[PDB]
Amino acid sequence: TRTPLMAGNWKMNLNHLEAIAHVQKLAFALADKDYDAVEVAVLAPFTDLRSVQTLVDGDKLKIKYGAQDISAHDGGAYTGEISGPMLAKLKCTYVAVGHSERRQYHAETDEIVNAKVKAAYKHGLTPILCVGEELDVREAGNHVEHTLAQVEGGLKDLAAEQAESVVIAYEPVWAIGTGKVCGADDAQEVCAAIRGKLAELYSQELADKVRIQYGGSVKSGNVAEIMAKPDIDGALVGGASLDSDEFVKIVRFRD
Amino acid sequence: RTPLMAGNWKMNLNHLEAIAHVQKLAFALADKDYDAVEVAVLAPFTDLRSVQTLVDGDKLKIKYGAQDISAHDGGAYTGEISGPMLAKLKCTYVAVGHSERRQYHAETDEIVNAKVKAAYKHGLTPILCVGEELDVREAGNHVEHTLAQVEGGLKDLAAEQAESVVIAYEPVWAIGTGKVCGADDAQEVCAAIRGKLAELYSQELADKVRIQYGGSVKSGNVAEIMAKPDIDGALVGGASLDSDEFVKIVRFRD
Repeated sequence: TRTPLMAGNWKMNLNHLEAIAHVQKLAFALADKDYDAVEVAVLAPFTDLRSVQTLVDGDKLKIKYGAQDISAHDGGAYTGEISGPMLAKLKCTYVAVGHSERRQYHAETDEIVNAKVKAAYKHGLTPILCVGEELDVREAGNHVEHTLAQVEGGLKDLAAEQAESVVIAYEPVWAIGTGKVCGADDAQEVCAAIRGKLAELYSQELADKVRIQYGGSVKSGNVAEIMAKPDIDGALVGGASLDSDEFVKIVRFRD
Repeated sequence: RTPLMAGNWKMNLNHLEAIAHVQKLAFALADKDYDAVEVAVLAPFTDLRSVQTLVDGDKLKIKYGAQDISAHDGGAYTGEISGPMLAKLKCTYVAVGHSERRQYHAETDEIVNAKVKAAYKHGLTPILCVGEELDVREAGNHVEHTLAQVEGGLKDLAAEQAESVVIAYEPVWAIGTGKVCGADDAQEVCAAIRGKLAELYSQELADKVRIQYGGSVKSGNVAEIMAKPDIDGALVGGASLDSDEFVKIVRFRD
């Protein structure tokens, strides 16, 4: 079965010194039994990736790191953008792509995200395809249908030999910064459908290898029921990824 | 006004190539170069720590900066980079509202104005990029549009901040059109720009603000451009990636 992946998304937090400290903290608190059973990753601000790489290389940490975004292009006249080759030279493993914040604040489209998905693979990175429906879609009872299309759009023209290693993170945008909670049954339902949609686009042999993360509000209280689910293989953690003790707990969803 | 040559790498150079660049750069430059001209490189986020350690290590006179900044000070803004982050890396500058981000990332005068304030909030110096595309130039309204871009960008910025701001004019009508922007064309705008700054603040202030040319700048054209009375530097594109041609530009007098 699938090795679960716990990715801490720092968002726009931590300077390069704080990044160094926080990752040290994590390495202090985690033990061999932790890395043996669960995959641990931190997605750090661009400006922090060099500091995290030298530390990760320096103290030989088992913690993975990745970016929070990537340019669809390989290089060139794209002011402010960070390319696949740049993230690769810093030896990032992952890159969150299509995070709900970027679909909203920066008008990222399925077409744009798909391109970023492809740029990631072209460049030896593993994309974390962030998908999810807002409130209106959930009220319409079409949530899976929308999420299932988003996964397909994001995965457009992607060969199975790449897709086999992809990560999908489901963000129930209707229920994260929201008093409405998305229970594990609700997320299991989408994450099941997602694996079901992947089966159609590819093969059940592939679909069972793809880690599907939960991207709602994940805390120590939540993490157990969510994880028990048969088609949830990890979590893309928000605010709690910034708290050393709470991230370490999540990595041990085995409360 | 100390002229400012800011090398905009755009989406180029990994962290070790970046270091090699700046090493190449410092190797080719002498004290008389920095004495007359301010030298800066605007590098990808991921290169900034590497450049800082090199510049802090070898006590270089070359400055470095970012190609973007988030309007926010921190928070749930995935993928964006904040002032405090750029501030810790000891950046000097940050480009804001570059035509590429205005085109590809729907950055508005309103979004651009917010980055300018954020830049100042955290002890960075913004380089506010302004300019018109083809239609505004053919309509003969380029100056009108560019100037609206400058006023919008600088809204609610007090004189003690704006007096250190840098403006870069990008002739967007002359990238990929086959049309050339002469030094004659650019001087006119940078002139208008300084005139607008004078209204919004004072002539005394307006005379302290460096206004760059952000069009195509080569070793061949750099002298003619700089000899214009209201151009105080260049926001260099592709040639900024070329150590030799960038060193010539910094030495535009030759």
